[PDB]
Amino acid sequence: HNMKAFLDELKAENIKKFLYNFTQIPHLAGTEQNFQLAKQIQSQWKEFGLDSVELAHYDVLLSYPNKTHPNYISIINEDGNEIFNTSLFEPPPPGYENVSDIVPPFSAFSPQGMPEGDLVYVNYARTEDFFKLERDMKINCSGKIVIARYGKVFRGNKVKNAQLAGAKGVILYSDPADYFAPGVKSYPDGWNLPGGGVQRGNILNLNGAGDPLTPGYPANEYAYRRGIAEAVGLPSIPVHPIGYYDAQKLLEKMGGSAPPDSSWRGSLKVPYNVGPGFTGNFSTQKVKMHIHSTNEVTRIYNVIGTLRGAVEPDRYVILGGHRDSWVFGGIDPQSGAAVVHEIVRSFGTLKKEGWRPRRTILFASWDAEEFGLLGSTEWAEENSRLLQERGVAYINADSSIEGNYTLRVDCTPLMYSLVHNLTKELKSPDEGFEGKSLYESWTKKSPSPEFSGMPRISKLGSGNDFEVFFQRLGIASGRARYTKNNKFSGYPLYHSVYETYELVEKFYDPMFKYHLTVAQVRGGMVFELANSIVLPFDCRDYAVVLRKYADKIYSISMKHPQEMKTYSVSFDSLFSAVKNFTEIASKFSERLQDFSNPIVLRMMNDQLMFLERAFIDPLGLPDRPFYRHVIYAPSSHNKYAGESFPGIYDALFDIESKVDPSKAWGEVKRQIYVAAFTVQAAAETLSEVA
Amino acid sequence: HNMKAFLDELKAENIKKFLYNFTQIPHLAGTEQNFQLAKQIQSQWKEFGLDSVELAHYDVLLSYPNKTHPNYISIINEDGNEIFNTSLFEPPPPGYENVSDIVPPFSAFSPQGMPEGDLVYVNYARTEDFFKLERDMKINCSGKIVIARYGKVFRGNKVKNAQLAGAKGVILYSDPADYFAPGVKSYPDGWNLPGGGVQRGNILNLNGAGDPLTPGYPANEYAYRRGIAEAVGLPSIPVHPIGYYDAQKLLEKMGGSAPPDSSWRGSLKVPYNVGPGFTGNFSTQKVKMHIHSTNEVTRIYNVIGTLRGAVEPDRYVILGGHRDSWVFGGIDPQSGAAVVHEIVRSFGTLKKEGWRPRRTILFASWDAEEFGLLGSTEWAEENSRLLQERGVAYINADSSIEGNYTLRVDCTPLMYSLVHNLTKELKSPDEGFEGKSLYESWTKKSPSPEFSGMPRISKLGSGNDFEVFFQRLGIASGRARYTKNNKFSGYPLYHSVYETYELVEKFYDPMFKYHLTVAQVRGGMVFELANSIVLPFDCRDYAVVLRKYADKIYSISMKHPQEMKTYSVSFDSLFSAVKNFTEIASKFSERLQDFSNPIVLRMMNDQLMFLERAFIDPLGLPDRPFYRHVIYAPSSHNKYAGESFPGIYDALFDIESKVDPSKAWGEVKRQIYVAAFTVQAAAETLSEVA
Ligand SMILES: *[C@@H]1O[C@H](CO)[C@@H](O[C@@H]2O[C@H](CO)[C@@H](O[C@@H]3O[C@H](CO)[C@@H](O)[C@H](O[C@H]4O[C@H](CO)[C@@H](O)[C@H](O)[C@@H]4O)[C@@H]3O)[C@H](O)[C@H]2NC(C)=O)[C@H](O)[C@H]1NC(C)=O
Ligand SMILES: *[C@@H]1O[C@H](CO)[C@@H](O[C@@H]2O[C@H](CO)[C@@H](O[C@@H]3O[C@H](CO)[C@@H](O)[C@H](O[C@H]4O[C@H](CO)[C@@H](O)[C@H](O)[C@@H]4O)[C@@H]3O)[C@H](O)[C@H]2NC(C)=O)[C@H](O)[C@H]1NC(C)=O
Ligand SMILES: *[C@@H]1O[C@H](CO)[C@@H](O[C@@H]2O[C@H](CO)[C@@H](O)[C@H](O)[C@H]2NC(C)=O)[C@H](O)[C@H]1NC(C)=O
Ligand SMILES: *[C@@H]1O[C@H](CO)[C@@H](O[C@@H]2O[C@H](CO)[C@@H](O)[C@H](O)[C@H]2NC(C)=O)[C@H](O)[C@H]1NC(C)=O
Ligand SMILES: *[C@@H]1O[C@H](CO)[C@@H](O[C@@H]2O[C@H](CO)[C@@H](O)[C@H](O)[C@H]2NC(C)=O)[C@H](O)[C@H]1NC(C)=O
Ligand SMILES: *[C@@H]1O[C@H](CO)[C@@H](O[C@@H]2O[C@H](CO)[C@@H](O)[C@H](O)[C@H]2NC(C)=O)[C@H](O)[C@H]1NC(C)=O
Ligand SMILES: *[C@@H]1O[C@H](CO)[C@@H](O[C@@H]2O[C@H](CO)[C@@H](O)[C@H](O)[C@H]2NC(C)=O)[C@H](O)[C@H]1NC(C)=O
Ligand SMILES: *[C@@H]1O[C@H](CO)[C@@H](O[C@@H]2O[C@H](CO)[C@@H](O)[C@H](O)[C@H]2NC(C)=O)[C@H](O)[C@H]1NC(C)=O
Ligand SMILES: *[C@@H]1O[C@H](CO)[C@@H](O)[C@H](O)[C@H]1NC(C)=O
Ligand SMILES: *[C@@H]1O[C@H](CO)[C@@H](O)[C@H](O)[C@H]1NC(C)=O
Ligand SMILES: *[C@@H]1O[C@H](CO)[C@@H](O)[C@H](O)[C@H]1NC(C)=O
Ligand SMILES: *[C@@H]1O[C@H](CO)[C@@H](O)[C@H](O)[C@H]1NC(C)=O
Ligand SMILES: *[C@@H]1O[C@H](CO)[C@@H](O)[C@H](O)[C@H]1NC(C)=O
Ligand SMILES: *[C@@H]1O[C@H](CO)[C@@H](O)[C@H](O)[C@H]1NC(C)=O
Ligand SMILES: O=C(O)CC[C@H](CP(=O)(O)O)C(=O)O
Ligand SMILES: O=C(O)CC[C@H](CP(=O)(O)O)C(=O)O
Ligand SMILES: [Ca+2]
Ligand SMILES: [Ca+2]
Ligand SMILES: [Cl-]
Ligand SMILES: [Cl-]
Ligand SMILES: [Zn+2]
Ligand SMILES: [Zn+2]
Ligand SMILES: [Zn+2]
Ligand SMILES: [Zn+2]
Repeated sequence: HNMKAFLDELKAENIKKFLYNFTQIPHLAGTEQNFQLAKQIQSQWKEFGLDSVELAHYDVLLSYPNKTHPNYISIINEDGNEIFNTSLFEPPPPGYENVSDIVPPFSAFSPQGMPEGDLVYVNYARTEDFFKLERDMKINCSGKIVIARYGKVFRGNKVKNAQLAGAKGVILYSDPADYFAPGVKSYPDGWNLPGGGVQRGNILNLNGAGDPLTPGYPANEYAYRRGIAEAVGLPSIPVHPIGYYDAQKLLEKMGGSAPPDSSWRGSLKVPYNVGPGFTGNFSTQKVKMHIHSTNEVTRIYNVIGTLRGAVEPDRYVILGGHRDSWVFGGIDPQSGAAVVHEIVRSFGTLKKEGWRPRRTILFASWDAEEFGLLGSTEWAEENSRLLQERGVAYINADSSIEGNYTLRVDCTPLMYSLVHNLTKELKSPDEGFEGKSLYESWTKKSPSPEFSGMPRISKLGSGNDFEVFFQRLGIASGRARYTKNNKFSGYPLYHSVYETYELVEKFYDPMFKYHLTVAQVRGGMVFELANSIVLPFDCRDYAVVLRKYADKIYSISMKHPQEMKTYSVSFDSLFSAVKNFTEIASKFSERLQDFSNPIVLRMMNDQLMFLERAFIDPLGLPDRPFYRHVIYAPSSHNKYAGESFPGIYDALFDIESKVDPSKAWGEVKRQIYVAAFTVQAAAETLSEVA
Repeated sequence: HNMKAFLDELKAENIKKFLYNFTQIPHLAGTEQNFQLAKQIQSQWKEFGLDSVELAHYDVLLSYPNKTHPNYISIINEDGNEIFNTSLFEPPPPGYENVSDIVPPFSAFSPQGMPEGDLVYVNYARTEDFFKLERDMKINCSGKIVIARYGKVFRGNKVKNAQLAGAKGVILYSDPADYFAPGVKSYPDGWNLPGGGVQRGNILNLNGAGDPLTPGYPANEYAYRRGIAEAVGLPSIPVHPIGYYDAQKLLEKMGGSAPPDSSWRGSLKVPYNVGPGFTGNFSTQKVKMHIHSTNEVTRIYNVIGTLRGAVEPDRYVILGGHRDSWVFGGIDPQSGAAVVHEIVRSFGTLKKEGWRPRRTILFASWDAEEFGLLGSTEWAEENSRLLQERGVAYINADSSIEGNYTLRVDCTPLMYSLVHNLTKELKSPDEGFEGKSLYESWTKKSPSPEFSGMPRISKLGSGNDFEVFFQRLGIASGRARYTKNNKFSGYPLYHSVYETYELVEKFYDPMFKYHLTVAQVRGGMVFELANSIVLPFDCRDYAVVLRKYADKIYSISMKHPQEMKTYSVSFDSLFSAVKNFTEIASKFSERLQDFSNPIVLRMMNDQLMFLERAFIDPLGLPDRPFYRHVIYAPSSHNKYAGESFPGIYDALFDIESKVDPSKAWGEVKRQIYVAAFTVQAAAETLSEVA
């Protein structure tokens, strides 16, 4: 009963069976079908061997189209005739066409409205696209309808950016440049997005809050709710997504200025003129949106399974991923959920033979992840005192595949050594690496930009259920999946009705060998975290990255040498703290090596568990109280991306444009002090205790 | 080497020697004399046997009079002649008269100014005194100078109340009604306040922030400081304290309305007319203040001694009290500091014989307590991550005596059983209880209002160095001292130049037997907390008080039955949570009794240590982010008093006067939900862990 026993028990054939079982009907959050699947998983996890399996339910704000009053966009002529209408539904894939309850494309949490106006094209609607338009091209978006292509950043960041530019509506569309790979056919005959395909998705800006109505507290039976006008994160302008057939019709008539450069041109046979409005002949036509979706408080259900630890039952290692999908969820999330189900089955097989892990393992099937990480966040709000005093680590398990090229890992530096060591022990599933390790294929295909013979491991931001555990509570977190060779844009059929079981079985992973490889990485990590006598964290790896992040933020500031002189902006404290951390971590690692004494063992493992916790500031980041980690936060310009020393980064961002430089540079210095203090305080938790 | 060995080593004669040694010269915070005493204590604690003894220094905002431009108040006639001036210094006591560096009476952190105007007399300047004046007597304080007597509430609350009433200055004075006990002589021939005596003290409203310039972060070498205009807690109007000879001169000419009732009359031979202004003949005379004190960033020094634990060195039991005094500090704080010094000596004697406590004991001599708990708060800000994951308990040690009548204990319910059990083992020092226990004398002289044959134990608010540990960080805290038979007003010579060694030795405790009794209670508590195998906390005692506090807050709300019907205000969730807590605590106590297993032992002791921690809300109380405990906070009307369910209490306070009842009652319901949620979450930390 060791790790090898556990890993050998995992089977590709079982992952395939579960994936098929989870993807026959839609499992939209708050629907009866999704509740039924929750009850099924609860049942099976009990049969598989877990000690306890419970549903934790909450009542949260969700959003749905109006079934009898469809959302659509028109071009309207000078007499108010709607001369072109976008589609009311995606053409269903073969053999489905008669499935009911497929939600039509919509942007969850869009307000209602029927705005009409002239279009402006804003590329990906990134912060820098809006700077280009407004500062360089001197185009004003105020009172316009903006059209933006999906890709590059989280869609909620686009809508926030459009709102602050003064837009009165936003139309999001999938351009073939970003969602149609050359030389591959459209679904059902390949994995590309057809012109009628549309990406669903929420457009909230919650900044970690969870349910819009109950920030800070679980949305239980007696919860006090904010009124809709005070809810967190809701957009103030209507938003709707469309496919590229419809986009072509809206973009083909565009006039005004030419695109400022080629990085603004997608692959449609149109000019990609920025506008505002249509060319001379159509100058009197307008665009009109019709959005009628409603927000409603709805019950959601998480399944929480416990396997009690034999030695340290009050230390929790958590494996979690979501169960709700926009439609069938063939990749997102069921390729992850199927992997979690097979991991639970394997741990339960060991348990039935009398084994128990050293620490407690909790398994979670989260609900309403697609509506803003609601299920994981509410549960973590409810259980925050247990998690912050007992939580060892959180390993996420959303989509296992988004390509079939190589491994993609994002995690805390504390898990770098664990990931390197485990992947060296695992077989590569890749063509041309038979008999080689996963570490070898991964390092070859995704080399570290910094180091020779090491793979890339990225930072954690947000955009998945680890967010509350890592950014709010400071629990060491990690994720691993197979990916493509567009990092933040999604695979072509992302959030479309075409993301089905057949997509996966025919085009992504017919032998389920990439799924199996991901189950071995996720399950391998959980097993080591839950069973290793000393926690498998290496504090020296945090010291290395802290120096890199300090160099990088210093370099950004140093683009403004005159201001650093004028305002006496010194990074000396932060480098001093990083030096101290490096020195203390080196000595702690010696003791961890040099130290039969279980209280000594519980003391050193507590120092390792609470090291991530030490990077939490209880006052949070500026205007984002639920992002409390001082080293990492989700980028203010792109929730999906992690940013390092975020409080200093945001103080410096676009600082040359601030009207009161004294005040702006004062705030940079404040954030340097907070960062240096927190690094030093984290270092001190690794000193001898008395 | 048991508790009896420890307690028998403590000697009254040693406490007397230390008290004399600490009270020969003033030890004002930020002065050279106070730094010298810090170095002396550091030296002696090393000689006494501690493992390490360090100075932790910070640079914080302090306040001092201007030596060449004295503060005083005048009555000024219509030509601007100052016809009466208050005193520039207190007449020094016998044998001192030539001591230098006695700071004259002033209100620390008063702004500078020379306001002149008509006087209004506002009794104790409590919230209810201002309601009486403004609502019932229809007197307007706007643009007036207010005169208030000390007593009943913290002086900073008086100044806040005067500021919000629109006052342009505040004069505080000591009335013989509150500071002259009938039948006792004035100092030097008894313990009463003479007419030239004046009470110093700060008038800040920091709400737990610590140094006004660095809220949230330690005021270390690289700290970023707020500008004075954004500092926390500073009064916006001048303030000055005077004795009752001077007060009589200002009050004797008062006109306008008569006092509304006898509870507004002190013991001076004056009418106690409320004003505004003087009677007809003097109606053209005004009062003029002259305040010239300055705020300045100044270095302060805490001494921190460590006695490393033999079994659990990463669990900290902390005994702390302050060292800075306004003048000689014969009671406040040196009667406490002398007791701490003798406790350290006793623990060091055991240590030199080879003993070590089970857990780590930290001993602290805090600086700048008199200027707003600055030293303890800054240190706790620096070390917050260690304290919140390792802090077992904090026992405070300010003044050991404020009378000689009986024991006065304020603590968390988790320490009630510990205090009852220890005091039953200790000998009473009281006249007529020879051969009886301390428990017996204390229960007889201070009976519980609730229970038969039990002593009174009060709630913790603020006004001393335990505040950051308990209200911000949620570490179980307690305090114990001898007291009089005016609870919040101070003994007569409080903060005056007359509070000397001779005061104590002649009038309070000539045999040092009350000091010895307090050293046995404080030291006894530390010894049990640091040495008991199971932590000596009883969670069932928290369950009992929670029900009492729930009944009480319900009763306040029920004065408004029509509004509770209209707005559907239910306390059902809170009573349900209190019921659950009672049930879970009962079962946890059974397991703690029923459970050789040290990991099981470390698990249960962690549940006990983290139970106080579970009452912390990371979002804090409304507009008071550093008061985070949901069951207790310092009263918003009197920092010295604890308030239970403070978030609900403040939502209900004066609610009949709010202009938007819907909104006001909405906030009561929000606070009930937060309280019920936090009680339930604390209960869940005592459930089986997995
Ligand atoms: C990294 O770790 C090191 C410890 O290994 C730690 O060093 C500490 O640095 C502080 C700040 O530099 C030192 O503070 C000094 O302390 C002495 C007393 O020991 C004071 O006299 C000093 O104050 C004088 O000098 C200042 C600067 O010129 C003046 O501004 C001031 O008015 C005084 O004249 C000063 O406070 C401290 O002694 C060391 N501790 C050591 C060496 O053990 C460093 O701070 C750590 N880095 C971080 C970011 O925490
Ligand atoms: C004190 O401890 C007890 C547990 O011993 C705990 O009881 C829990 O109370 C909640 C709230 O009352 C119960 O929640 C119910 O759960 C069921 C499913 O189990 C739901 O069907 C219920 O919802 C229906 O009914 C509601 C009320 O009429 C409707 O508003 C709703 O729309 C649904 O129709 C409801 O959510 C929960 O089951 C129990 N758990 C038990 C008994 O084990 C209680 O909450 C604790 N107190 C506090 C303050 O936490
Ligand atoms: C997914 O698999 C589950 C579990 O095997 C299936 O649910 C079971 O269906 C059988 C036969 O209809 C019932 O007797 C059981 O009660 C169900 N078990 C449960 C819910 O635990 C389910 O039919 C499969 N779903 C699909 C779409 O194939
Ligand atoms: C776009 O859809 C709109 C709404 O369904 C169509 O306009 C409606 O047409 C019907 C039938 O002619 C009328 O009775 C409604 O009053 C119209 N409603 C409007 C203008 O809001 C429109 O015909 C469609 N356009 C195209 C090109 O198909
Ligand atoms: C990853 O594996 C390496 C190589 O085995 C581990 O480092 C060794 O650990 C042993 C056991 O303490 C030491 O005696 C060796 O000196 C280490 N070798 C080194 C550092 O080169 C490392 O601990 C593993 N990382 C984990 C488990 O997180
Ligand atoms: C308080 O007691 C201390 C310690 O006994 C005295 O300080 C010592 O004084 C002697 C003789 O002057 C010196 O040789 C030592 O170096 C001092 N020891 C220290 C500072 O640790 C101090 O004199 C006493 N103070 C008063 C006012 O009586
Ligand atoms: C109260 O004190 C003030 C200030 O010291 C006294 O007024 C000063 O008196 C001297 C000497 O006569 C003058 O030179 C100053 O110009 C006065 N300054 C003022 C009015 O601000 C005043 O005499 C004192 N009053 C009493 C009753 O002693
Ligand atoms: C205070 O003392 C009482 C009486 O000794 C302690 O309660 C007893 O504890 C023992 C040891 O577990 C039990 O077997 C008895 O049944 C308890 N007696 C009771 C509850 O009446 C109590 O634990 C002490 N409190 C402390 C140390 O916090
Ligand atoms: C959906 O369609 C129409 C819009 O007015 C009507 O049937 C109903 O009010 C709508 N339902 C809502 C608002 O949820
Ligand atoms: C953008 O246009 C709106 C239209 O009225 C106007 O209010 C706003 O000032 C304009 N901003 C700039 C910078 O041109
Ligand atoms: C899976 O791998 C093969 C090998 O390169 C490739 O042809 C296929 O397109 C890949 N699938 C996806 C969806 O990338
Ligand atoms: C103290 O007295 C006078 C007031 O102007 C002058 O000597 C000096 O400025 C003052 N010192 C201060 C402001 O600290
Ligand atoms: C109190 O007096 C001031 C004096 O101008 C005035 O501004 C204020 O409105 C008065 N308030 C009441 C309630 O009388
Ligand atoms: C100390 O105790 C005696 C006995 O009642 C009393 O006379 C004396 O006033 C007390 N001291 C104080 C300061 O209360
Ligand atoms: O709201 C979020 O933070 C992300 C939700 C969801 C994450 P997933 O698509 O499940 O990866 C999305 O990006 O639309
Ligand atoms: O600022 C405070 O919270 C209290 C300081 C001090 C407490 P102490 O007099 O030392 O009891 C006072 O009440 O003036
Ligand atoms: Ca919530
Ligand atoms: Ca501070
Ligand atoms: Cl993932
Ligand atoms: Cl005290
Ligand atoms: Zn997902
Ligand atoms: Zn998704
Ligand atoms: Zn004191
Ligand atoms: Zn004091």
